[PDB]
This record gives sequence, C-alpha cells and structure tokens, in this order.
Amino acid sequence: ALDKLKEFGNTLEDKARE
Repeated sequence: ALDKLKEFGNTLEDKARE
C-alpha cells in the first residue's frame, strides 16, 4: 500500500541519483 507515494520518491531520486 501507499504505492503511489513511494513510487513518487523513486522519480525524484532517479532525477539526480545516477
């Protein structure tokens, strides 16, 4: 559950995680 929020922070990270 809360998969919409948790997946969202994976986009942010992917932004400048490299």
